[PDB]
Amino acid sequence: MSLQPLTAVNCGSLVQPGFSLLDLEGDVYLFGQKGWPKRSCPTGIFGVRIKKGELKLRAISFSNNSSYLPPLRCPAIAHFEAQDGKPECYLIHGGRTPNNELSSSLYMLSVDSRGCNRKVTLRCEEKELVGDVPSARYGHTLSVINSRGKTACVLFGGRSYMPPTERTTQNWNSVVDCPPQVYLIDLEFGCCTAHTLPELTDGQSFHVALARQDCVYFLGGHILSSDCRPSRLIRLHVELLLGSPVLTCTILHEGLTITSAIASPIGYHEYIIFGGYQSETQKRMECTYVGLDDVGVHMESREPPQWTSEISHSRTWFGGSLGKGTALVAIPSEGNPTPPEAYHFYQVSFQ
DNA sequence: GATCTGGCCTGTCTTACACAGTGGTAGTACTCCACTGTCTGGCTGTACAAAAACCCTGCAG
Ligand SMILES: [Ca+2]
Repeated sequence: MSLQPLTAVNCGSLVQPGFSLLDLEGDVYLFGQKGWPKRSCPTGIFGVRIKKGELKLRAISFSNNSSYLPPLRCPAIAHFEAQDGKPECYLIHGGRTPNNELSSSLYMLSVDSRGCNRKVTLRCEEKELVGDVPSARYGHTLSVINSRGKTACVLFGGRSYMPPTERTTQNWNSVVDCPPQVYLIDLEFGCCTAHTLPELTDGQSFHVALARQDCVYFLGGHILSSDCRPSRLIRLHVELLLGSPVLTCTILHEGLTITSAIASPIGYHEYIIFGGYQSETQKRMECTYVGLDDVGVHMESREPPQWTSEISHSRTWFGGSLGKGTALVAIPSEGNPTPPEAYHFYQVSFQ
């Protein structure tokens, strides 16, 4: 629980406030970049390295038989555990296009090989969605669950632009909470199913969810319709029966008022929720620790690593999970004139 | 310790971005001075005729 100011040696204008961090098979891969893929790296995905505070960003590449992806803005992420038939998978859907727009498409990502010089080759595959597909949305959450004993995907949350009939020029950029009906997805086949929940009467965004032993727990839960940040955690439990995937839900009395959190898994289930915003302008300073058992969530705090007055006074911030007690956060920087490297970086560590 | 190779640096070539706006100066194409004498067409006192659109009336249905 201590921070360290970094400096990106170069390439300090390709990161945008919304983006994703995926640690898979060693190195960390950043997804989502300001502007369309520059011809430096038509991949649109960067390898990251942290050497003596220096932030180094390398170019990556996919296969020939791989699909090429638009750099989604703030998609949903799922770390599908390494198993048959294809270990290990990263399921993404569906973010916002840098050409400002949504894609209800769903991508599956894996690693291919190495090096031959420690270089990393990747592979992307779209999936047609037999559904009952959820329309395009963003800020939602996708998760993986393993129920008796097969693997399925749970999709819930997020908002979207106006319904297409109500798409109004002067209400175009506005966005309303997508209706609260969860979606169950088999990775194969891409048969998507919709399901209703009589207790989840409202959509929500940016609520970091967690999955464990085919049981899902939603923390956070900021909502537009009521301007509320209901701390109350939401648990649900699914049993994958053929062909009725039975589903149940339940309210928890207490969770936490977190919005767009950064989740670092340190142990197999020792998680720390790092930061976000506790109120509409009041960012969350403190850290929080959650132990995740079949008993459930178990809550505690840690010491908040002292934020230098720069970040502690900065209006907004964000970051991602470098993983394993380590995470990255960024600060919108000022200047006269702008450097224009307007983002400082704090590498934060647990223990 | 020899070898190799992706990734990085230098140098390269290409597409953008401020330079308007303000005053003094000059050539130059377009317009009233005075002097003129003349003509048309509005003005004016009533009386005379000609159109116009209705309102009554009368015959007709
Ligand atoms: Ca210009």
